[PDB]
Amino acid sequence: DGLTPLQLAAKMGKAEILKYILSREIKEKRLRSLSRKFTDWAYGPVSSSLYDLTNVDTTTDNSVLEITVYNTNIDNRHEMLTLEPLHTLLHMKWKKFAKHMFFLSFCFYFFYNITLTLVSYYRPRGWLQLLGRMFVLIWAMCISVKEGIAIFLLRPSDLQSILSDAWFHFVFFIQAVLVILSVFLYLFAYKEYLACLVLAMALGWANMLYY
Amino acid sequence: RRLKKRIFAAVSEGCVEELVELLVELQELCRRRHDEDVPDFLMHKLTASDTGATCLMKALLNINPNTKEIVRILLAFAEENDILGRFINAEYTEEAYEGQTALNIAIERRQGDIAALLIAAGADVNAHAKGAFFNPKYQHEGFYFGETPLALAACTNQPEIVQLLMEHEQTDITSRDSRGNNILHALVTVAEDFKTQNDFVKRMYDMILLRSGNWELETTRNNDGLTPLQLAAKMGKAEILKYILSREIKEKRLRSLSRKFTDWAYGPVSSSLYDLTNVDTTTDNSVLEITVYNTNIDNRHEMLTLEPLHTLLHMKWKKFAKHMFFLSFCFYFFYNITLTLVSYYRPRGWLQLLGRMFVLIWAMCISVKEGIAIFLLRPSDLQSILSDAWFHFVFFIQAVLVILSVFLYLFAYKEYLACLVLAMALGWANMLYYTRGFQSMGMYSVMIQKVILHDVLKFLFVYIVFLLGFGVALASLIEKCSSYGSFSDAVLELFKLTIGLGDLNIQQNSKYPILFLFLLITYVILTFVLLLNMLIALMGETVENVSKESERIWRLQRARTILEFEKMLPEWLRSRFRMGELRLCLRINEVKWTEWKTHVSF
Amino acid sequence: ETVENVSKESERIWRLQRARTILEFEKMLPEWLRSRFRMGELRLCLRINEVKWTEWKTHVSF
Repeated sequence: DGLTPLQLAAKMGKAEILKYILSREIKEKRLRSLSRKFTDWAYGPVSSSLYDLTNVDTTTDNSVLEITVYNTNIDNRHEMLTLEPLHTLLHMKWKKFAKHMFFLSFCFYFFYNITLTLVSYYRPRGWLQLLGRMFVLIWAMCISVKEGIAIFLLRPSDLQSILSDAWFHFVFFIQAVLVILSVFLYLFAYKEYLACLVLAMALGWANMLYY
Repeated sequence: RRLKKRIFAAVSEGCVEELVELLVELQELCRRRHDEDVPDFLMHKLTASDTGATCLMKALLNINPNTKEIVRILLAFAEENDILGRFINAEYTEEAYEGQTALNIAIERRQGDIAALLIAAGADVNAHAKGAFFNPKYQHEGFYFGETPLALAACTNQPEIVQLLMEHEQTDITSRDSRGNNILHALVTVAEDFKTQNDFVKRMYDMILLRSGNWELETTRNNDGLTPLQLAAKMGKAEILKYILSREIKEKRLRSLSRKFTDWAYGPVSSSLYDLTNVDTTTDNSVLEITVYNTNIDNRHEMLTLEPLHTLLHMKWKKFAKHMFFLSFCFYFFYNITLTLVSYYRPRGWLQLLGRMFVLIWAMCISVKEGIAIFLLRPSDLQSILSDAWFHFVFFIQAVLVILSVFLYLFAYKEYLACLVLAMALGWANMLYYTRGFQSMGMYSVMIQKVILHDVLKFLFVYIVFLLGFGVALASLIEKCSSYGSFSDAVLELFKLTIGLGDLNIQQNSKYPILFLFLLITYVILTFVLLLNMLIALMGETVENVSKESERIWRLQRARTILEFEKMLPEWLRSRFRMGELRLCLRINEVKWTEWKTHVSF
Repeated sequence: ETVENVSKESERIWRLQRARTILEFEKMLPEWLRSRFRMGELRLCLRINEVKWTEWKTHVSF
């Protein structure tokens, strides 16, 4: 299956073996390349070290951090993530860019829901609702194609039965296809568009709790 | 360029033949001189240029089990070139590790006999490792020990090296660092507030004070002006505070250092005299004031439950503070009663002025008192913690409300009734603060604060999203002419439906009544069954966490009331100190039955 | 009973949800402007530093 023993312990969830392998420190010479934790200096309680990242980073295709985060059939994932050099890697990758990207996506979804509510409320039962209706249309198209790719990538259909993050992709895709179907029914002659618009508007605020 | 790397690898390897052959090579290099200078060029070739580390320091960072001959012949090589006097006190030059000598690393690397050889060869003990690493901004950014070799040997649990240092003549014990802290402050900052199986720092502080045998170590204020007792009170160190506040030593010539003179004992009944040089509000800054107004600790009740703080708070309570608290409660009760009578029995005169003047003057007094108490609160960080930051705000808001309403009554505007009735509605919710006096009521008045700040605000921050979403989703599809008129009415109907009033009639003026009924049923299932009962379960968890514990917070609220009323008393008629001198020497007596039972039981 | 079983534990699940958010946004970043690797070679050799006060307390306490 193309797995390093480190990756196999990460797949099957073996905390003590992973702790030993991720911090392997041997002092005597001619056994130095086997070690992975070169300690630089120490002064009482403050110490500083160099860890190896041959597998424990997302630079490769399959990797230890990716396996131990996307793994679902174990129950000691926090006990495996709370140890170096996975924890500070997640922390540095958070405070480098991911906080800014999360806040950006949150502001875009907030503006999308605000314009959807204003369009679906201040309706004459034009000249300004197109300015904003195009934005709702293009961000609905973006969200549905993103959720469609993320669902079609979910091939084996077994990870849905576990709680972790299998629901919000479905609800985002359902809201996007609802607002797309409602603007199509508005462009056609049928006046049953109000139900499929108001269901999208009611779901668009229950989407926000994910943020 | 070649030799420096060779001997720096040789001192890390430990091969002594390489050491002596580069020794005689450098000796030939420094007997045939290029006529620049011998000693500083010897130091330049021996030491690194970027960091300042010596071969001695590089040997000491890389301690091998055969380093004794290495350091012996290295100091011998420094002796033959008579460079040892300005060599053994070498130090780093970078700004992070500035001034760190080889003696510090000899002490830190647990090498007692090597450190004894280092101090025997004439090292410097008055060093100050004043780098930015040694005193960082916070705790988890470095290692603080007082940048003194004696203090480092103290905090790193090396009592024989402490004994070797305090017997030496040049080691000035009370020398303060860049922070202004001596060895006792260093031990307090190192000390741990959890009673483990062993605490070396208390025995270290004990033996250091017993070896010094005089009061100048205890009395030296730091740069922030703190006794070590006050520093332990500031940082919250319970065992160190317990040892210092009851220090009892029996043998003579160590008697002035003690603070607990026991008078007599008879079985379990004992009687003692404690000292009150710092543990009283007579000074400006003080231990009791610090350990009560301290906010960033969580063992304040464990620090207050020990003598002579507890009986001092008890005596200061039952002397005057109960009477002053009851007096303030009666005045606030009369103020609220007259405010309610004035704001109720209104003709929409001849008697409401008699009482309206009293409301006006007590409103002025309360607002200027709360304004002084808020303007004294300068740094604006203590508000984020629960303790007593709210009631000053609510008292000031009620006072400015009743003042603004009587001003609007004296003017021509008739919008005064809202700003009067808000003051009247707030004046009774103010009264629950006066339920901190009893025991079975303060634990009911702090639970409102805990539940409001933890659960109800979070639940409303979630629930407002559902309310807005379903309010727009129901007010959108109502065909215009009914009941679900606009957004400012559908949310009223949904709040009535959430609290259990109103109606759920299907016959509405909509285009899709099945969809309208489905949205209403989804809202009732989402909030009436799921969310509100989940809030009830979380509030049950909060009440279970609080009611086992909050006697501590009631005692703390009462102690803050003690110190605030004592500050409110003036210096005139403060004839309520404790005891004449023997140093005020407060007298207590007590019963210790269980320790007496276990001691007589053997 | 369910809320009592969850609220003592679910900090783990919040940390796990945040870590899944990290890796999903890192997958959403393209290879272009992925100049955010860790450290030059010495094998990438990531450098950390830390404070271990309690094990230091128990070790210096003997």
